[PDB]
Amino acid sequence: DPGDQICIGYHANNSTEQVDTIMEKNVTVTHAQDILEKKHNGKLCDLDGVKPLILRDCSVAGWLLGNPMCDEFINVPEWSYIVEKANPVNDLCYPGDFNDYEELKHLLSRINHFEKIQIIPKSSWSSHEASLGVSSACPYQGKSSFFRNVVWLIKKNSTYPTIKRSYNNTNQEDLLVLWGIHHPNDAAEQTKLYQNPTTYISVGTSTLNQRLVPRIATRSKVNGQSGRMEFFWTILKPNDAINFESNGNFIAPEYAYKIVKKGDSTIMKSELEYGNCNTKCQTPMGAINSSMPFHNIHPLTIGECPKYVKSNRLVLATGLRNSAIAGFIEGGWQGMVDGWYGYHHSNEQGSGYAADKESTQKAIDGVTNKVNSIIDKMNTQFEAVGREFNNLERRIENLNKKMEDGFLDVWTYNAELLVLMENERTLDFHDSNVKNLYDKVRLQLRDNAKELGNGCFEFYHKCDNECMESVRNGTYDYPQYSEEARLKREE
Amino acid sequence: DPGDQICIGYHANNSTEQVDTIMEKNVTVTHAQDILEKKHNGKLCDLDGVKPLILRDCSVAGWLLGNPMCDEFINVPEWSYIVEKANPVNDLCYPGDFNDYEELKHLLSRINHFEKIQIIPKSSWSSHEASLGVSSACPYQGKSSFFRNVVWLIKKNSTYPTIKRSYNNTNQEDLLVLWGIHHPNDAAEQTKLYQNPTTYISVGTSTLNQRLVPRIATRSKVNGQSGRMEFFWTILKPNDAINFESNGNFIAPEYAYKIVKKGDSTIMKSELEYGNCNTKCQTPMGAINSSMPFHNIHPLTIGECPKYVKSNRLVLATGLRNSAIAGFIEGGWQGMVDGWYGYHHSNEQGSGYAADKESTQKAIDGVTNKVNSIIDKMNTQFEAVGREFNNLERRIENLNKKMEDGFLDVWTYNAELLVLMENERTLDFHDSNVKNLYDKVRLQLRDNAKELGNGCFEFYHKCDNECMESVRNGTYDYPQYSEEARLKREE
Amino acid sequence: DPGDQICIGYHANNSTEQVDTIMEKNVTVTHAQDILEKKHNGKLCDLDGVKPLILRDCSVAGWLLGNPMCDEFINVPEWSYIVEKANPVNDLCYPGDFNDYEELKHLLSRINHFEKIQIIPKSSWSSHEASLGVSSACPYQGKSSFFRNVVWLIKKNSTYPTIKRSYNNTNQEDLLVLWGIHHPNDAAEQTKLYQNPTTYISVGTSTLNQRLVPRIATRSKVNGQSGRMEFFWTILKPNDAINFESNGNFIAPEYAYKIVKKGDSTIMKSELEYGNCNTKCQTPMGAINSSMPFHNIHPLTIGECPKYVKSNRLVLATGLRNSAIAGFIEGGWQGMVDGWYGYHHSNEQGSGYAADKESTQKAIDGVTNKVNSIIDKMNTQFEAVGREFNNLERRIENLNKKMEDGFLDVWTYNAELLVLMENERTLDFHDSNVKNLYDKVRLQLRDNAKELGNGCFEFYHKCDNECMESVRNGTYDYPQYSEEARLKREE
Ligand SMILES: *[C@@H]1O[C@H](CO)[C@@H](O)[C@H](O)[C@H]1NC(C)=O
Ligand SMILES: *[C@@H]1O[C@H](CO)[C@@H](O)[C@H](O)[C@H]1NC(C)=O
Ligand SMILES: *[C@@H]1O[C@H](CO)[C@@H](O)[C@H](O)[C@H]1NC(C)=O
Ligand SMILES: *[C@@H]1O[C@H](CO)[C@@H](O)[C@H](O)[C@H]1NC(C)=O
Ligand SMILES: *[C@@H]1O[C@H](CO)[C@@H](O)[C@H](O)[C@H]1NC(C)=O
Ligand SMILES: *[C@@H]1O[C@H](CO)[C@@H](O)[C@H](O)[C@H]1NC(C)=O
Ligand SMILES: *[C@@H]1O[C@H](CO)[C@@H](O)[C@H](O)[C@H]1NC(C)=O
Ligand SMILES: *[C@@H]1O[C@H](CO)[C@@H](O)[C@H](O)[C@H]1NC(C)=O
Ligand SMILES: *[C@@H]1O[C@H](CO)[C@@H](O)[C@H](O)[C@H]1NC(C)=O
Ligand SMILES: *[C@@H]1O[C@H](CO)[C@@H](O)[C@H](O)[C@H]1NC(C)=O
Ligand SMILES: *[C@@H]1O[C@H](CO)[C@@H](O)[C@H](O)[C@H]1NC(C)=O
Ligand SMILES: *[C@@H]1O[C@H](CO)[C@@H](O)[C@H](O)[C@H]1NC(C)=O
Repeated sequence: DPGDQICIGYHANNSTEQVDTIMEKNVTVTHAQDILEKKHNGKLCDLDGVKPLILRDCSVAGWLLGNPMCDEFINVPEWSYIVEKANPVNDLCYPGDFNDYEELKHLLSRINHFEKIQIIPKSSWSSHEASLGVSSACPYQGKSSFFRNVVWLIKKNSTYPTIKRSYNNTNQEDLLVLWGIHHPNDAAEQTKLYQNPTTYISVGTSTLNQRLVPRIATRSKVNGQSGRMEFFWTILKPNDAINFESNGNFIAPEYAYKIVKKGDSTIMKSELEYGNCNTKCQTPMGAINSSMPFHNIHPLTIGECPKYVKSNRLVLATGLRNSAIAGFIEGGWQGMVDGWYGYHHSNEQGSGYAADKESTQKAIDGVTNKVNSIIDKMNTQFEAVGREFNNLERRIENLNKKMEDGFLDVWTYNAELLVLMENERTLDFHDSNVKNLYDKVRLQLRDNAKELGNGCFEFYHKCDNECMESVRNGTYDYPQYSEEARLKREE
Repeated sequence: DPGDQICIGYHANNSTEQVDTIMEKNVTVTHAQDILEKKHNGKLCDLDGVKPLILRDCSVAGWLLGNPMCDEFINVPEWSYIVEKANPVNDLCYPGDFNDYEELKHLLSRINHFEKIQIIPKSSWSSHEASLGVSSACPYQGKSSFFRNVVWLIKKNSTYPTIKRSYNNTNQEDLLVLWGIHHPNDAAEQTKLYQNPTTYISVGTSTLNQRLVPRIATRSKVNGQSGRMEFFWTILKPNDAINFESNGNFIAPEYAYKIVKKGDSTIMKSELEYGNCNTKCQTPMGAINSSMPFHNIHPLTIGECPKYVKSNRLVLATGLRNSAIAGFIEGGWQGMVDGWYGYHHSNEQGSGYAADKESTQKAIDGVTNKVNSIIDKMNTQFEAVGREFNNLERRIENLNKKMEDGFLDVWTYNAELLVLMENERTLDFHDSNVKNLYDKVRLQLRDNAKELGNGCFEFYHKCDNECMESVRNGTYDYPQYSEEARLKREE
Repeated sequence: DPGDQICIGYHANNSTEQVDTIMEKNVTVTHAQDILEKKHNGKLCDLDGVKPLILRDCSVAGWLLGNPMCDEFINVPEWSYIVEKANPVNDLCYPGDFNDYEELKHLLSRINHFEKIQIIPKSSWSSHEASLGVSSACPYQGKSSFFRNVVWLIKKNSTYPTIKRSYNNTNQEDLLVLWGIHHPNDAAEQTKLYQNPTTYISVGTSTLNQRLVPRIATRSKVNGQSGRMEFFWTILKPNDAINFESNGNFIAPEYAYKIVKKGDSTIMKSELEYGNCNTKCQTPMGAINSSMPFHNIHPLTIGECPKYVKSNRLVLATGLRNSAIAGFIEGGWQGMVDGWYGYHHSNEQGSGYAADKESTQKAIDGVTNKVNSIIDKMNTQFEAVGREFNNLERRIENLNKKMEDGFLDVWTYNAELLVLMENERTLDFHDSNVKNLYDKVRLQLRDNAKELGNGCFEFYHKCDNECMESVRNGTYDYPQYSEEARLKREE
């Protein structure tokens, strides 16, 4: 009238955070953690502390050959990736084609050292015209002009003597060398420009064995020209020489490029500002600080990135199902201001709440380990995802699409089910911890107290604050009170 | 003598449906659901409401050029995919080669609009022979003939003047244009056919810059010809012109094809009848209504398909382990005609079975949610799987095989373990629900009744049908009977 | 004083074997099994009972053409894969190129039958020089020499008549035929060697339609030659003929190769000894007997292999958490020398340990089934992983890298979490089995004994060894002792 009491119960709070499990939707929970990265900085950034190469309105081709309308950032000796606009304004001012263009973009995606040099001075042309090779297709300061890295040689007096030029690569580094051939409209143009009606370009290294022959066709005007310019490149290994021989139609090197190459990346299509940030993952829509194992921003990423996933939310339960003084069978305790599982007692020293420190620590460590495993076990490797295939490589681009789509389907499904399965395991862990605590107490107390059916025991003997602590400590001395208990019990 | 009784127990039935778990094989279960699609309709069907293109005995090449032995369905202005036989009877009647053939099949796999038109009338050949270009390799109505979409021009009198033809594309749509070159056997044939011993074909668009030259070799007879015909194509963008120039050996366009292209598919190898069905997934062996997330019919599918898996059965447990009146510790109740978990009682108003409505609904919703998650979380995207690589692309076909084989191994393993893990979780859920119901009752009754050890409680007081309902309702009033209970108990 | 007693408890031993779970690191456990293969035999071995082709210091090209410095194992009529060193010493002694080289290596990776034969005797050259075609680039026994499978024809007197040779393939098998063209340095060399200044090679089959033309360029010396030799191949189907015609610059077949092809493999880069072993999985670092579903040795494998994974350990718990006489609530029993779960009893016939045979068998079968599922459900297919793409195929090699890296990330993550999740399920199964055994006993004994709170019951009646067995058997007769129990109880 009335006896001393101890109750088992769990934490509750005012949280509205919701989570899904394999079996229940929209379960309200004490605390939750999102493992899906959804936030980008809306900028292009250095990658592992190396600037990109941003081509505002130029193609790689335009930029390499010196399309004179390409007003770009000139000096820039290394880069981690390249940014082009989808359809750049300035490409090949004089219409034509670039041989093995996509393989060269890929080779240039990421460069350790890049230094333009002069291999063949424009002034070294004594027996040909080095300053007439100019077109209204390639305008400079209003006047007709041409690509600035490469010379369109014309006949002098009425003569085009055979050209022979060797360049020996006396640098420490590989050289990227560029040249071209002119395909004219007809035999009149051919001889008006080069005198000789039948011409060739021959090029040789230790590797290269090339003979080019001009092609006449009747072609549509592009930039008001029916002619075409076709461009070619090689890498001249550090102790080799390249030997040019031509009769006509030769678009000669002036400037070449020293390059040092240490692994690849790709070409990103984006309209964004550079932003002086560093990052380990870049996206066409912005960079990411990538602690999380999953993201949903954009597929075409470069760096060490979370796995890309078709998903709005991946939320893990970390806390509990959120819902005298009755115990656990009736719901949670707002009064349990601290701890996850514990007690409410009432004796003659008064009443209150006490956390089970041991079982609460066990559980917080467990849930923290669960979240850290799901994050830390993720293998995260460098990759560069772009669209590097032209419109006669559609079968290979389709091969690339099945693979990308395949990994998206696998990661999306596996992340969704992983969250649903582990959410259900977590909520069931909390049920199992509460029920184990009740049994911890039931087994210590035996007949020295009575189960009230609501999560509480009423004692058959005076249990002061020290007896209470022994119960919470698992050190309750049953023999020391069996006598007193038995007397009140028999009655 | 004898006291009133309440028992906890679970549903049983006459089911022989078997399931596997991570720990036990061949467990008999109340109800189960297969998540592996195994049934096809044995037909080729429209795809998302668009007919295929079925080529009964023709190759794409034969069909485009008009091999005169190709007796196909003529009128057909759009299609979703193409069906060829493995080795079609009718290919190139006059032996030769088709330039970039596989890339063109891929481009034609799926077409929004397809309308043949005349660009160069057969009658517009005033100074050459338009009706002699005919071969016993290409038989029509018993008489010697040729491809019907393309003209084999021959010399007239003893003369082959230079041809110049422009066609300006004055249509709204892209044009697919086709032409060829004849490689003859020797210099006699060359001049017997074209008069001029040294010939070329030149072709120009805004894109194209082609010069073809015939090649003599000594070649084996094929369809009784040692000559070869080599074929070429381009897409003429809507405001461009194509310009032909030839000296000899020219196989001229007559008919070209207006095309509109909105995304790709592939070419399916199959021997099946069309069947007037629609579908969202087609297979070389039949279509599929694809609610399920997995199938085992065939890898080479087109559409939004289940994931392909090497597996005979993926069966999920949805029901229970299948096995006075004793309770749960002795097995299931055939008499529990309705509900999953519940009660059997006997008092002076009589005996019978009653379902625990609340815990049964909880569990049915849970299991239904589990099955719906495993199905609905599957990301399902359009894909087209074929064999599009020729016998000098074996390295790329091997790349495609590692990828396909890789996704099969991942999905097969993950589906098998997913079913085994969740089956074990489901059966353990049922054990946990039954044991919780027993404890729900044990905790309400306390000492007003005695545990019989078999899943039953014998009451120490008269419990009429209304007292019984309060127990099942969780509203049992212990104080209202503790008096009566205590008297029968002490004795 | 004192009463008979029965206790529930579990196996313990001196094991230090550690395991991780999703929630706890470094848990000590009774027994564990590694599912990660980490051991190789450091040798190259037959594959499914077929020898490899080991090229000690030769390239495939060198080996096919007969580079005279290639001192290899000569006779070898079938192989399962090819081994090259990274950069072989002996390649093309006379510098040049091999047309479609990588596709030919791939075709030759695995061969059912390989027999060299003579198609064109060196002696059958009556009107040309068959023994002058020799170079100081291609040294034999100190003297100048050449490739031994192929003849470098030179002019005789001062004449190079047109060559015409047919070879009809009168064998049962496909023929691999090899030829070349010589690109000389200048027009002097051209006529010094072949007399005729303007030359060609023409080659025809039912398939092939080739015309080769030599190319002059000014080229760097390689092996002290500025000339280049370019090589070509076809497969001559069993009833076809190949027809050669040349004017000059012809490197003629002498020997060709009968081949039978039944599926592909690849080319392995390795420095290892052959070792007379068989195997179903080979690695650049050694073979594997591949019972396990995962390995961490090397990615570039050939055969039916475990999945490659970035991981040091994948260890599964198979045993238990490892830790009067008190029962389970206080820890495990070293004395439980046999069985997993069971009993300790003490009556007047004496004390000791007894295994619960039924529940121990249930659990051992369960854990054995778990381990066997995780291993046996793995789909294991033939695959051949190499680096088959040249330095103008970098985009495709990058496509191959994303795919390989993608499957490594998926398998590594999924294996790690699979072990952590199932470890946690296994340890929780053991807790659940022990607690169920205690309740099995509590429910049989009811008030005929008292819970001591430590995992033990003290009986209220004499329980001899036969009464004890009925408890362990689940056949304990409560009525047969309720009388005796009640007397000692009331007191
Ligand atoms: C879950 O909650 C959201 C509201 O935030 C609601 O739109 C949704 O319909 C709820 N229920 C289910 C079953 O998804
Ligand atoms: C071209 O250059 C000068 C005339 O300015 C003359 O000496 C030379 O021979 C000229 N050649 C011809 C053939 O007109
Ligand atoms: C084709 O005709 C159109 C309309 O007459 C004209 O504008 C266009 O320039 C022509 N195309 C070419 C390249 O001549
Ligand atoms: C537990 O509680 C009792 C009573 O307060 C105290 O005397 C004892 O120091 C504690 N024992 C342990 C092992 O913490
Ligand atoms: C399971 O059941 C089938 C009979 O339907 C039988 O073939 C099989 O051997 C059984 N047992 C096991 C262990 O697979
Ligand atoms: C071919 O056509 C007619 C004869 O039918 C004649 O006028 C023409 O000049 C002929 N040409 C030759 C060179 O025979
Ligand atoms: C090769 O010889 C066979 C058998 O004599 C013959 O039937 C075949 O026609 C020949 N092949 C060619 C293309 O000449
Ligand atoms: C439960 O059962 C009792 C007894 O039949 C009934 O009076 C009461 O209406 C029910 N209570 C609830 C909350 O359903
Ligand atoms: C686990 O055990 C190893 C010693 O074998 C130790 O290096 C490691 O730090 C331990 N703890 C954790 C948290 O990894
Ligand atoms: C080459 O061979 C012999 C001389 O040994 C001679 O009969 C033949 O005509 C020679 N040809 C020439 C043109 O010198
Ligand atoms: C280039 O010059 C270097 C150094 O003078 C020389 O050794 C080398 O042979 C030259 N290369 C060629 C191929 O001439
Ligand atoms: C179990 O134990 C009792 C007592 O030893 C024995 O008589 C009986 O044969 C056993 N019963 C069964 C079903 O094994």
